[PDB]
Amino acid sequence: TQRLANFLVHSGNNFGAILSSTNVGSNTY
Amino acid sequence: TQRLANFLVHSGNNFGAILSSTNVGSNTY
Amino acid sequence: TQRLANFLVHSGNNFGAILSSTNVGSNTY
Amino acid sequence: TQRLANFLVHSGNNFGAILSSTNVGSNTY
Amino acid sequence: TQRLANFLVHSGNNFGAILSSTNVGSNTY
Amino acid sequence: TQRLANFLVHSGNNFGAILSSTNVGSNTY
Amino acid sequence: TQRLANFLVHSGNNFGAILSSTNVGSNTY
Amino acid sequence: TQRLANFLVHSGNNFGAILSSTNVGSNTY
Amino acid sequence: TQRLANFLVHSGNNFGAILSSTNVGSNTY
Amino acid sequence: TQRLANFLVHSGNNFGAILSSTNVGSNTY
Amino acid sequence: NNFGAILSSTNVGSNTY
Amino acid sequence: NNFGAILSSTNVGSNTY
Amino acid sequence: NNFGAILSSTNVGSNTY
Amino acid sequence: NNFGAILSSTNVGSNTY
Amino acid sequence: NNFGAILSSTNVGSNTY
Amino acid sequence: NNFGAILSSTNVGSNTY
Amino acid sequence: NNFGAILSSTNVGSNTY
Amino acid sequence: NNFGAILSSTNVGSNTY
Amino acid sequence: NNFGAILSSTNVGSNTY
Amino acid sequence: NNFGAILSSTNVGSNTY
Repeated sequence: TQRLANFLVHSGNNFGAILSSTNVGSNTY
Repeated sequence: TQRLANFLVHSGNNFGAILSSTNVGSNTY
Repeated sequence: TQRLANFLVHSGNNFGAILSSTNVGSNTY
Repeated sequence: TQRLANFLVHSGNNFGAILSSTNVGSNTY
Repeated sequence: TQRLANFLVHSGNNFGAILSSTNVGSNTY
Repeated sequence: TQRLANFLVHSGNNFGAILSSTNVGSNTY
Repeated sequence: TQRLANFLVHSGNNFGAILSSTNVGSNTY
Repeated sequence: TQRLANFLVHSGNNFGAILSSTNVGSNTY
Repeated sequence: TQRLANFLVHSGNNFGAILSSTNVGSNTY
Repeated sequence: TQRLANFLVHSGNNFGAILSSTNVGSNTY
Repeated sequence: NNFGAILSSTNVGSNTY
Repeated sequence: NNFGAILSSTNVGSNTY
Repeated sequence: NNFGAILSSTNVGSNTY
Repeated sequence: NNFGAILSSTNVGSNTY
Repeated sequence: NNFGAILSSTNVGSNTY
Repeated sequence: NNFGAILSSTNVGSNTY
Repeated sequence: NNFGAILSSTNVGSNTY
Repeated sequence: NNFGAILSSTNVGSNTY
Repeated sequence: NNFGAILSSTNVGSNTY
Repeated sequence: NNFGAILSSTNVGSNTY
Protein backbone atom coordinates (compact mmCIF):
# COMPACT_ATOMS: atom_id res chain seq x y z
CA THR A 1 0.00 0.00 0.00
CA GLN A 2 1.82 3.07 -1.32
CA ARG A 3 0.41 6.48 -2.25
CA LEU A 4 2.47 9.22 -3.89
CA ALA A 5 1.20 12.69 -4.81
CA ASN A 6 3.03 15.63 -6.40
CA PHE A 7 1.80 19.22 -6.75
CA LEU A 8 3.35 22.17 -8.59
CA VAL A 9 1.44 25.45 -8.90
CA HIS A 10 2.42 28.87 -10.28
CA SER A 11 0.14 31.83 -9.55
CA GLY A 12 0.52 35.44 -10.64
CA ASN A 13 -2.40 37.04 -8.79
CA ASN A 14 -4.53 35.06 -6.34
CA PHE A 15 -7.96 36.18 -5.18
CA GLY A 16 -9.38 32.74 -4.36
CA ALA A 17 -8.18 29.41 -2.99
CA ILE A 18 -5.24 27.31 -4.20
CA LEU A 19 -4.80 23.88 -2.60
CA SER A 20 -7.07 25.14 0.17
CA SER A 21 -10.21 24.08 2.01
CA THR A 22 -12.65 26.89 2.78
CA ASN A 23 -15.98 26.88 4.62
CA VAL A 24 -18.43 29.80 4.72
CA GLY A 25 -21.81 29.84 6.43
CA SER A 26 -23.55 33.01 5.22
CA ASN A 27 -26.84 31.71 6.61
CA THR A 28 -29.85 33.78 7.62
CA TYR A 29 -32.64 33.09 10.09
CA THR B 1 -1.67 -1.54 -4.41
CA GLN B 2 0.04 1.61 -5.70
CA ARG B 3 -1.49 4.99 -6.55
CA LEU B 4 0.46 7.81 -8.19
CA ALA B 5 -0.91 11.27 -9.01
CA ASN B 6 0.82 14.29 -10.55
CA PHE B 7 -0.53 17.84 -10.82
CA LEU B 8 0.88 20.87 -12.64
CA VAL B 9 -1.11 24.10 -12.87
CA HIS B 10 -0.24 27.57 -14.20
CA SER B 11 -2.59 30.45 -13.38
CA GLY B 12 -2.34 34.08 -14.41
CA ASN B 13 -5.27 35.56 -12.49
CA ASN B 14 -7.30 33.47 -10.05
CA PHE B 15 -10.74 34.47 -8.80
CA GLY B 16 -12.05 30.98 -8.02
CA ALA B 17 -10.73 27.67 -6.71
CA ILE B 18 -7.76 25.68 -8.01
CA LEU B 19 -7.20 22.21 -6.51
CA SER B 20 -9.46 23.37 -3.69
CA SER B 21 -12.54 22.20 -1.80
CA THR B 22 -15.03 24.93 -0.92
CA ASN B 23 -18.32 24.79 0.99
CA VAL B 24 -20.85 27.63 1.17
CA GLY B 25 -24.21 27.53 2.93
CA SER B 26 -26.05 30.68 1.82
CA ASN B 27 -29.29 29.25 3.22
CA THR B 28 -32.34 31.22 4.32
CA TYR B 29 -35.06 30.39 6.83
CA THR C 1 -3.37 -3.12 -8.81
CA GLN C 2 -1.77 0.11 -10.05
CA ARG C 3 -3.39 3.47 -10.83
CA LEU C 4 -1.56 6.37 -12.50
CA ALA C 5 -3.05 9.81 -13.18
CA ASN C 6 -1.45 12.92 -14.68
CA PHE C 7 -2.90 16.43 -14.93
CA LEU C 8 -1.61 19.53 -16.73
CA VAL C 9 -3.67 22.73 -16.87
CA HIS C 10 -2.89 26.22 -18.18
CA SER C 11 -5.29 29.00 -17.18
CA GLY C 12 -5.33 32.65 -18.19
CA ASN C 13 -8.22 34.02 -16.12
CA ASN C 14 -10.21 31.88 -13.69
CA PHE C 15 -13.63 32.77 -12.33
CA GLY C 16 -14.79 29.21 -11.58
CA ALA C 17 -13.33 25.88 -10.50
CA ILE C 18 -10.28 24.01 -11.82
CA LEU C 19 -9.62 20.54 -10.38
CA SER C 20 -11.90 21.56 -7.52
CA SER C 21 -14.88 20.25 -5.57
CA THR C 22 -17.43 22.89 -4.58
CA ASN C 23 -20.65 22.67 -2.58
CA VAL C 24 -23.24 25.46 -2.35
CA GLY C 25 -26.52 25.34 -0.45
CA SER C 26 -28.50 28.42 -1.52
CA ASN C 27 -31.63 26.80 -0.12
CA THR C 28 -34.75 28.62 1.03
CA TYR C 29 -37.39 27.67 3.58
CA THR D 1 -5.11 -4.62 -13.24
CA GLN D 2 -3.61 -1.32 -14.43
CA ARG D 3 -5.33 2.01 -15.12
CA LEU D 4 -3.60 4.99 -16.73
CA ALA D 5 -5.19 8.40 -17.33
CA ASN D 6 -3.69 11.59 -18.77
CA PHE D 7 -5.25 15.07 -18.93
CA LEU D 8 -4.06 18.24 -20.67
CA VAL D 9 -6.20 21.39 -20.71
CA HIS D 10 -5.54 24.93 -21.95
CA SER D 11 -8.00 27.62 -20.86
CA GLY D 12 -8.16 31.28 -21.79
CA ASN D 13 -11.06 32.53 -19.66
CA ASN D 14 -12.96 30.28 -17.26
CA PHE D 15 -16.39 31.04 -15.85
CA GLY D 16 -17.44 27.44 -15.17
CA ALA D 17 -15.88 24.12 -14.18
CA ILE D 18 -12.80 22.37 -15.57
CA LEU D 19 -12.03 18.88 -14.22
CA SER D 20 -14.30 19.78 -11.31
CA SER D 21 -17.22 18.34 -9.36
CA THR D 22 -19.84 20.89 -8.29
CA ASN D 23 -23.03 20.53 -6.26
CA VAL D 24 -25.70 23.24 -5.94
CA GLY D 25 -28.95 22.99 -4.01
CA SER D 26 -31.02 26.03 -5.00
CA ASN D 27 -34.09 24.30 -3.60
CA THR D 28 -37.25 26.01 -2.38
CA TYR D 29 -39.84 24.93 0.17
CA THR E 1 -6.83 -6.06 -17.58
CA GLN E 2 -5.47 -2.71 -18.76
CA ARG E 3 -7.30 0.58 -19.36
CA LEU E 4 -5.70 3.63 -20.98
CA ALA E 5 -7.40 7.00 -21.49
CA ASN E 6 -6.04 10.25 -22.93
CA PHE E 7 -7.70 13.68 -23.01
CA LEU E 8 -6.65 16.91 -24.73
CA VAL E 9 -8.88 19.99 -24.68
CA HIS E 10 -8.36 23.56 -25.89
CA SER E 11 -10.88 26.16 -24.71
CA GLY E 12 -11.16 29.83 -25.58
CA ASN E 13 -14.05 30.96 -23.37
CA ASN E 14 -15.82 28.63 -20.95
CA PHE E 15 -19.24 29.26 -19.45
CA GLY E 16 -20.17 25.62 -18.80
CA ALA E 17 -18.48 22.34 -17.89
CA ILE E 18 -15.38 20.71 -19.37
CA LEU E 19 -14.48 17.23 -18.09
CA SER E 20 -16.71 18.02 -15.12
CA SER E 21 -19.53 16.47 -13.12
CA THR E 22 -22.20 18.92 -11.95
CA ASN E 23 -25.33 18.44 -9.85
CA VAL E 24 -28.07 21.06 -9.43
CA GLY E 25 -31.26 20.69 -7.43
CA SER E 26 -33.45 23.69 -8.33
CA ASN E 27 -36.43 21.84 -6.88
CA THR E 28 -39.61 23.44 -5.56
CA TYR E 29 -42.10 22.25 -2.97
CA THR F 1 -52.23 32.71 -9.58
CA GLN F 2 -52.47 30.52 -6.47
CA ARG F 3 -50.53 27.38 -5.56
CA LEU F 4 -51.34 25.17 -2.56
CA ALA F 5 -49.36 22.09 -1.49
CA ASN F 6 -49.83 19.79 1.51
CA PHE F 7 -47.55 16.99 2.72
CA LEU F 8 -48.06 14.38 5.43
CA VAL F 9 -45.50 11.62 6.02
CA HIS F 10 -45.20 8.92 8.69
CA SER F 11 -41.87 7.08 8.91
CA GLY F 12 -40.83 4.20 11.13
CA ASN F 13 -37.16 3.78 10.23
CA ASN F 14 -35.38 6.02 7.73
CA PHE F 15 -32.12 5.17 6.00
CA GLY F 16 -32.62 7.36 2.92
CA ALA F 17 -34.26 10.65 1.96
CA ILE F 18 -37.74 11.97 2.77
CA LEU F 19 -38.75 15.28 1.18
CA SER F 20 -35.04 15.86 0.63
CA SER F 21 -32.64 16.90 -2.13
CA THR F 22 -29.30 15.08 -2.11
CA ASN F 23 -26.23 15.42 -4.33
CA VAL F 24 -23.31 12.96 -4.36
CA GLY F 25 -20.23 13.15 -6.55
CA SER F 26 -18.42 9.82 -6.14
CA ASN F 27 -16.45 10.59 -9.29
CA THR F 28 -13.06 9.15 -10.21
CA TYR F 29 -10.28 10.53 -12.39
CA THR G 1 -49.42 35.66 -6.59
CA GLN G 2 -49.78 33.53 -3.45
CA ARG G 3 -47.95 30.34 -2.46
CA LEU G 4 -48.87 28.21 0.56
CA ALA G 5 -47.02 25.09 1.71
CA ASN G 6 -47.60 22.86 4.74
CA PHE G 7 -45.43 20.01 6.03
CA LEU G 8 -46.06 17.46 8.78
CA VAL G 9 -43.60 14.63 9.44
CA HIS G 10 -43.42 11.96 12.16
CA SER G 11 -40.16 10.03 12.46
CA GLY G 12 -39.25 7.15 14.74
CA ASN G 13 -35.58 6.59 13.91
CA ASN G 14 -33.69 8.73 11.40
CA PHE G 15 -30.44 7.75 9.73
CA GLY G 16 -30.82 9.90 6.61
CA ALA G 17 -32.34 13.23 5.57
CA ILE G 18 -35.79 14.67 6.31
CA LEU G 19 -36.67 17.99 4.65
CA SER G 20 -32.93 18.44 4.13
CA SER G 21 -30.47 19.35 1.40
CA THR G 22 -27.19 17.42 1.49
CA ASN G 23 -24.07 17.63 -0.68
CA VAL G 24 -21.24 15.08 -0.63
CA GLY G 25 -18.13 15.13 -2.78
CA SER G 26 -16.42 11.75 -2.29
CA ASN G 27 -14.39 12.40 -5.43
CA THR G 28 -11.04 10.84 -6.27
CA TYR G 29 -8.19 12.09 -8.44
CA THR H 1 -46.67 38.45 -3.74
CA GLN H 2 -47.14 36.40 -0.57
CA ARG H 3 -45.41 33.18 0.51
CA LEU H 4 -46.45 31.13 3.56
CA ALA H 5 -44.69 27.99 4.80
CA ASN H 6 -45.40 25.83 7.86
CA PHE H 7 -43.32 22.95 9.25
CA LEU H 8 -44.07 20.47 12.03
CA VAL H 9 -41.70 17.59 12.80
CA HIS H 10 -41.64 14.98 15.57
CA SER H 11 -38.44 12.97 15.97
CA GLY H 12 -37.64 10.11 18.32
CA ASN H 13 -33.97 9.45 17.57
CA ASN H 14 -31.98 11.49 15.06
CA PHE H 15 -28.72 10.40 13.48
CA GLY H 16 -28.99 12.50 10.31
CA ALA H 17 -30.40 15.84 9.18
CA ILE H 18 -33.83 17.38 9.82
CA LEU H 19 -34.59 20.69 8.08
CA SER H 20 -30.84 21.03 7.63
CA SER H 21 -28.29 21.83 4.93
CA THR H 22 -25.07 19.82 5.13
CA ASN H 23 -21.91 19.91 3.01
CA VAL H 24 -19.14 17.29 3.17
CA GLY H 25 -15.98 17.22 1.08
CA SER H 26 -14.38 13.81 1.67
CA ASN H 27 -12.27 14.35 -1.44
CA THR H 28 -8.94 12.69 -2.19
CA TYR H 29 -6.02 13.82 -4.32
CA THR I 1 -43.83 41.25 -0.80
CA GLN I 2 -44.43 39.26 2.39
CA ARG I 3 -42.80 36.02 3.53
CA LEU I 4 -43.91 34.10 6.62
CA ALA I 5 -42.29 30.92 7.95
CA ASN I 6 -43.15 28.82 11.01
CA PHE I 7 -41.13 25.95 12.50
CA LEU I 8 -42.00 23.55 15.32
CA VAL I 9 -39.71 20.63 16.14
CA HIS I 10 -39.73 18.07 18.96
CA SER I 11 -36.65 15.89 19.44
CA GLY I 12 -36.03 13.16 21.99
CA ASN I 13 -32.40 12.30 21.24
CA ASN I 14 -30.36 14.31 18.74
CA PHE I 15 -27.12 13.06 17.22
CA GLY I 16 -27.25 15.08 13.99
CA ALA I 17 -28.42 18.50 12.82
CA ILE I 18 -31.84 20.09 13.33
CA LEU I 19 -32.48 23.41 11.55
CA SER I 20 -28.71 23.63 11.19
CA SER I 21 -26.12 24.27 8.49
CA THR I 22 -22.97 22.16 8.77
CA ASN I 23 -19.80 22.10 6.66
CA VAL I 24 -17.08 19.44 6.89
CA GLY I 25 -13.97 19.24 4.74
CA SER I 26 -12.43 15.83 5.47
CA ASN I 27 -10.19 16.20 2.42
CA THR I 28 -6.88 14.45 1.82
CA TYR I 29 -3.88 15.46 -0.27
CA THR J 1 -40.97 44.03 2.11
CA GLN J 2 -41.68 42.12 5.32
CA ARG J 3 -40.15 38.86 6.56
CA LEU J 4 -41.37 37.03 9.67
CA ALA J 5 -39.90 33.80 11.06
CA ASN J 6 -40.85 31.80 14.16
CA PHE J 7 -38.94 28.91 15.73
CA LEU J 8 -39.93 26.60 18.59
CA VAL J 9 -37.74 23.61 19.48
CA HIS J 10 -37.88 21.10 22.34
CA SER J 11 -34.86 18.85 22.92
CA GLY J 12 -34.37 16.14 25.52
CA ASN J 13 -30.74 15.18 24.86
CA ASN J 14 -28.60 17.08 22.36
CA PHE J 15 -25.38 15.71 20.91
CA GLY J 16 -25.40 17.67 17.64
CA ALA J 17 -26.45 21.11 16.39
CA ILE J 18 -29.83 22.80 16.81
CA LEU J 19 -30.36 26.09 14.96
CA SER J 20 -26.57 26.25 14.67
CA SER J 21 -23.91 26.74 12.02
CA THR J 22 -20.83 24.55 12.39
CA ASN J 23 -17.63 24.35 10.33
CA VAL J 24 -15.00 21.62 10.66
CA GLY J 25 -11.86 21.28 8.56
CA SER J 26 -10.43 17.84 9.37
CA ASN J 27 -8.12 18.10 6.37
CA THR J 28 -4.85 16.25 5.85
CA TYR J 29 -1.79 17.13 3.79
CA ASN K 1 -68.23 20.91 3.96
CA ASN K 2 -64.63 20.85 2.74
CA PHE K 3 -63.22 23.21 0.12
CA GLY K 4 -59.62 22.48 1.09
CA ALA K 5 -57.84 19.28 2.11
CA ILE K 6 -58.06 16.89 5.06
CA LEU K 7 -55.24 14.38 5.60
CA SER K 8 -55.37 11.79 8.37
CA SER K 9 -52.59 9.40 9.39
CA THR K 10 -53.06 6.81 12.13
CA ASN K 11 -50.40 4.26 13.06
CA VAL K 12 -50.84 1.64 15.78
CA GLY K 13 -47.64 -0.23 16.55
CA SER K 14 -44.01 0.15 17.50
CA ASN K 15 -40.77 0.67 15.59
CA THR K 16 -37.68 -1.33 16.58
CA TYR K 17 -34.25 -1.07 15.00
CA ASN L 1 -65.68 25.00 6.90
CA ASN L 2 -62.09 24.67 5.70
CA PHE L 3 -60.56 26.82 2.96
CA GLY L 4 -57.00 25.93 3.98
CA ALA L 5 -55.40 22.70 5.16
CA ILE L 6 -55.75 20.47 8.22
CA LEU L 7 -53.08 17.84 8.88
CA SER L 8 -53.35 15.39 11.78
CA SER L 9 -50.71 12.90 12.92
CA THR L 10 -51.32 10.48 15.78
CA ASN L 11 -48.81 7.84 16.84
CA VAL L 12 -49.39 5.39 19.69
CA GLY L 13 -46.31 3.37 20.56
CA SER L 14 -42.66 3.60 21.50
CA ASN L 15 -39.39 3.83 19.57
CA THR L 16 -36.43 1.72 20.66
CA TYR L 17 -32.98 1.71 19.07
CA ASN M 1 -63.31 28.77 9.96
CA ASN M 2 -59.70 28.32 8.84
CA PHE M 3 -58.05 30.37 6.10
CA GLY M 4 -54.54 29.41 7.22
CA ALA M 5 -53.06 26.15 8.48
CA ILE M 6 -53.54 23.99 11.57
CA LEU M 7 -50.96 21.29 12.34
CA SER M 8 -51.36 18.90 15.27
CA SER M 9 -48.82 16.36 16.51
CA THR M 10 -49.57 14.01 19.40
CA ASN M 11 -47.15 11.31 20.56
CA VAL M 12 -47.87 8.92 23.43
CA GLY M 13 -44.87 6.84 24.40
CA SER M 14 -41.23 6.98 25.42
CA ASN M 15 -37.92 7.09 23.56
CA THR M 16 -35.04 4.91 24.76
CA TYR M 17 -31.56 4.78 23.25
CA ASN N 1 -61.22 32.17 12.64
CA ASN N 2 -57.64 31.53 11.51
CA PHE N 3 -55.91 33.58 8.83
CA GLY N 4 -52.43 32.58 10.02
CA ALA N 5 -51.03 29.31 11.38
CA ILE N 6 -51.70 27.12 14.41
CA LEU N 7 -49.11 24.50 15.40
CA SER N 8 -49.58 22.06 18.28
CA SER N 9 -47.18 19.40 19.56
CA THR N 10 -47.89 17.03 22.45
CA ASN N 11 -45.53 14.33 23.72
CA VAL N 12 -46.31 12.04 26.65
CA GLY N 13 -43.34 10.03 27.87
CA SER N 14 -39.65 10.06 28.69
CA ASN N 15 -36.37 10.07 26.78
CA THR N 16 -33.58 7.77 27.95
CA TYR N 17 -30.08 7.55 26.50
CA ASN O 1 -58.85 35.63 15.33
CA ASN O 2 -55.25 34.91 14.32
CA PHE O 3 -53.43 36.88 11.64
CA GLY O 4 -50.01 35.77 12.89
CA ALA O 5 -48.73 32.50 14.34
CA ILE O 6 -49.50 30.40 17.42
CA LEU O 7 -46.99 27.77 18.55
CA SER O 8 -47.59 25.35 21.43
CA SER O 9 -45.29 22.64 22.78
CA THR O 10 -46.13 20.36 25.70
CA ASN O 11 -43.86 17.61 27.04
CA VAL O 12 -44.74 15.36 29.98
CA GLY O 13 -41.84 13.26 31.19
CA SER O 14 -38.19 13.27 32.18
CA ASN O 15 -34.88 13.13 30.34
CA THR O 16 -32.17 10.79 31.63
CA TYR O 17 -28.66 10.44 30.24
CA ASN P 1 6.40 3.65 -34.85
CA ASN P 2 3.49 4.36 -32.50
CA PHE P 3 1.86 1.75 -30.27
CA GLY P 4 0.22 4.37 -28.06
CA ALA P 5 -1.44 7.70 -28.83
CA ILE P 6 -0.26 11.05 -30.18
CA LEU P 7 -2.54 14.08 -29.81
CA SER P 8 -1.63 17.47 -31.27
CA SER P 9 -3.49 20.75 -30.77
CA THR P 10 -2.41 23.96 -32.47
CA ASN P 11 -4.34 27.23 -32.18
CA VAL P 12 -3.30 30.46 -33.88
CA GLY P 13 -5.35 33.44 -32.77
CA SER P 14 -6.55 35.40 -29.78
CA ASN P 15 -9.50 35.14 -27.40
CA THR P 16 -11.39 38.29 -26.42
CA TYR P 17 -14.32 38.49 -24.02
CA ASN Q 1 8.96 4.42 -29.98
CA ASN Q 2 5.93 5.25 -27.82
CA PHE Q 3 4.07 2.70 -25.71
CA GLY Q 4 2.39 5.38 -23.60
CA ALA Q 5 0.91 8.77 -24.46
CA ILE Q 6 2.29 12.07 -25.74
CA LEU Q 7 0.11 15.18 -25.51
CA SER Q 8 1.23 18.53 -26.90
CA SER Q 9 -0.54 21.88 -26.52
CA THR Q 10 0.77 25.05 -28.15
CA ASN Q 11 -1.05 28.38 -27.97
CA VAL Q 12 0.22 31.57 -29.60
CA GLY Q 13 -1.79 34.63 -28.62
CA SER Q 14 -3.11 36.63 -25.70
CA ASN Q 15 -6.21 36.48 -23.51
CA THR Q 16 -8.04 39.71 -22.65
CA TYR Q 17 -11.11 40.01 -20.45
CA ASN R 1 11.42 5.29 -25.38
CA ASN R 2 8.42 6.25 -23.25
CA PHE R 3 6.48 3.80 -21.08
CA GLY R 4 4.87 6.58 -19.04
CA ALA R 5 3.49 9.99 -19.98
CA ILE R 6 4.97 13.22 -21.32
CA LEU R 7 2.87 16.40 -21.17
CA SER R 8 4.09 19.68 -22.64
CA SER R 9 2.42 23.08 -22.33
CA THR R 10 3.82 26.18 -24.03
CA ASN R 11 2.09 29.56 -23.93
CA VAL R 12 3.46 32.68 -25.63
CA GLY R 13 1.53 35.81 -24.72
CA SER R 14 0.27 37.92 -21.85
CA ASN R 15 -2.84 37.91 -19.67
CA THR R 16 -4.58 41.20 -18.89
CA TYR R 17 -7.64 41.64 -16.69
CA ASN S 1 13.54 6.03 -21.02
CA ASN S 2 10.46 7.10 -19.04
CA PHE S 3 8.50 4.73 -16.81
CA GLY S 4 6.94 7.58 -14.82
CA ALA S 5 5.70 11.02 -15.83
CA ILE S 6 7.24 14.15 -17.33
CA LEU S 7 5.34 17.45 -17.09
CA SER S 8 6.57 20.70 -18.65
CA SER S 9 4.95 24.14 -18.55
CA THR S 10 6.35 27.26 -20.24
CA ASN S 11 4.73 30.70 -20.18
CA VAL S 12 6.22 33.77 -21.85
CA GLY S 13 4.49 37.01 -20.91
CA SER S 14 3.05 39.09 -18.10
CA ASN S 15 -0.11 39.11 -16.01
CA THR S 16 -1.85 42.44 -15.38
CA TYR S 17 -4.93 42.99 -13.24
CA ASN T 1 15.62 6.80 -16.54
CA ASN T 2 12.59 8.01 -14.59
CA PHE T 3 10.55 5.73 -12.34
CA GLY T 4 9.03 8.66 -10.44
CA ALA T 5 7.90 12.12 -11.54
CA ILE T 6 9.57 15.18 -13.05
CA LEU T 7 7.81 18.56 -12.85
CA SER T 8 9.11 21.73 -14.49
CA SER T 9 7.59 25.22 -14.47
CA THR T 10 9.11 28.25 -16.20
CA ASN T 11 7.56 31.73 -16.23
CA VAL T 12 9.15 34.74 -17.95
CA GLY T 13 7.45 38.01 -17.11
CA SER T 14 6.10 40.19 -14.33
CA ASN T 15 2.89 40.36 -12.31
CA THR T 16 1.26 43.76 -11.76
CA TYR T 17 -1.83 44.44 -9.68
